Amino acid sequence: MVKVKFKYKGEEKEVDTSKIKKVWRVGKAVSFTYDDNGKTGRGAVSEKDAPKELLDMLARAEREKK
DNA sequence: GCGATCGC
DNA sequence: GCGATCGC
Repeated sequence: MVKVKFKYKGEEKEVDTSKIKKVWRVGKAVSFTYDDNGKTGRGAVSEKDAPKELLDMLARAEREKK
């Protein structure tokens, strides 16, 4: 499958892109929210660390219209 | 500070 | 409403 590896307040997680909910660019980073077993988690990676799948999801988000 | 959110 | 949070 495709997991994104990231750090958040220490906890170095690696979430299934299928659990990613929203993705957006903040500066040169790719930020996102994800389903964290019911809660909404937050993560961000540098673009070089972002697997293509996440960048595909980002491009999809970037094409969204009103 | 940028986006966007959570968690308070 | 905003600090923390991520990368930078």
